[PDB]
Amino acid sequence: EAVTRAPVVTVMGHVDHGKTSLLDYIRRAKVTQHIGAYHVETERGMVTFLDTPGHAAFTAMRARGAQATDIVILVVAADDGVMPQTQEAVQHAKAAGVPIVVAVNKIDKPEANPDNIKNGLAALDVIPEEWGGDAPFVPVSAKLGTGVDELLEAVLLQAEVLELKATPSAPGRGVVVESRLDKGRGPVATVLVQDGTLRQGDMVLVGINYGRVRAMLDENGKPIKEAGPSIPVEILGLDGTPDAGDEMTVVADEKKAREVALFRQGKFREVKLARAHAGKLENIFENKKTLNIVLKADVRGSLEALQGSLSGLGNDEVQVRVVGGGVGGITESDANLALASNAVLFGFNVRADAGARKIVEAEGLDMRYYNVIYDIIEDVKKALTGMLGSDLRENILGIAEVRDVFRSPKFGAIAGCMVTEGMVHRNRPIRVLRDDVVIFEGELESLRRFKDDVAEVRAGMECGIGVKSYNDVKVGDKIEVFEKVE
Ligand SMILES: Nc1nc2c(ncn2[C@@H]2O[C@H](COP(=O)(O)OP(=O)(O)O)[C@@H](O)[C@H]2O)c(=O)[nH]1
Repeated sequence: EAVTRAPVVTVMGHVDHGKTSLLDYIRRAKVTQHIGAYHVETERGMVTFLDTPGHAAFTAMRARGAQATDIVILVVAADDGVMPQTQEAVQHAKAAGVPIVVAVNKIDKPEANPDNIKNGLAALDVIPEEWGGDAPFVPVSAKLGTGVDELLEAVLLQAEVLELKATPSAPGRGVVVESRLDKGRGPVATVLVQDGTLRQGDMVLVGINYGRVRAMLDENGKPIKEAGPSIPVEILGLDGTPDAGDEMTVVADEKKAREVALFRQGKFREVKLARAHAGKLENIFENKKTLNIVLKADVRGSLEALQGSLSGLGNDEVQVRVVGGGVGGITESDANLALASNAVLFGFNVRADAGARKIVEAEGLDMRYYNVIYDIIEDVKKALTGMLGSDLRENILGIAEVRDVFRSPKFGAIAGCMVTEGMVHRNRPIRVLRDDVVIFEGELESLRRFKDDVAEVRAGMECGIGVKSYNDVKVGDKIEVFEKVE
């Protein structure tokens, strides 16, 4: 007993390219409210969609050890194709080998030629199915509606090539898409069943949480008694809100459920400490392994130069291959990608965000900032040969956030600020960063509070700061102060 269950499609692409519009058009044109997933049936078969644009949540639920997605559809606007963020989607979908279907969206415009997309995307191992072929190219239009049926046909044709094996008789097993709390009904989950069946009444374990399905809502808001092999449902009964990547399984009784939950929490507690020591760049050589890196530069040119330089490294003892690469700060999505791929973070003139910081703290993965290009490559080659491993170089002691700017016309750029980390003192170099990208690098000019010139400010104390031979310090910047460790 075995049948083809369903394909699961995730929509990814650049911002403002039509992900939400394409996602909504199929839902509103095939047959309110949203739960996190839905499904539509065609003549050849039925396919399910996760109504959440990807490249962010696609990896978030993958780093926990679950792969609900088996088809990824890229959307690129005909007008202006392939943005420095479609490449990020390509790398995210290539880290976990999944079929990709490309669908140009904005073809209902004068300047909407698709051939520049076809050959520009061709140099990404996404060559079209007319010259070589590993991915189709169907033109759709979310607003007008043309070409969608061909898109569904292409998705189904790509899917039928894969395994598509499931048994709609075994005890249910699946993954949770999203969870939410409500004063009525308490905690609510949006589990996606993958194999078996989830008839109402079963004893359900989801990660740490456990319970039973006292109520079940379908995707359209109507209660149902049974769940298919790949039909998303919304269950009630768990004792706490689950995460977005846990596994839902059917067990026998509550005692076994509690034993498994305690074992799972113990294992999760134990796993975290291993990455905090075995995941560092100084321990990769010790214990091929194809060392992976994630790079976040500040300017595209430096990123291209660094990728070109890091090309010819690694012959027989460990190899190097970048799995990321983008312009901007270290987004939490990049940290999730590195965690799922067991890579290491490299930050060129960029700082991690709050979410990136908390993900780094939880996963305990290596994360280092670098100032000059050649230090990155020298550290990479030194770690490849595995000779030395220590911090040094620089250590940030004190970060201050500007509040307001009152630059006086008497050749001054005095900016008010409040210290949010560490302490700031006079005779150290400073570093002004806006939008997590550094803009200036130099010393100070004045750090008085009102007129005292304290030359040392404790954390949490408002003061005024002055940058030497620099201006245009807007509101919302940060000043970090560091030491060139010798
Ligand atoms: N002319 C045209 N415009 C489109 C089409 N699809 C989307 N758009 C435009 O895209 C905008 C919506 O962008 P949206 O999908 O929300 O961005 P996203 O969520 O980041 O993918 C709308 O204002 C539409 O004008 C299309 O097929 N034709």
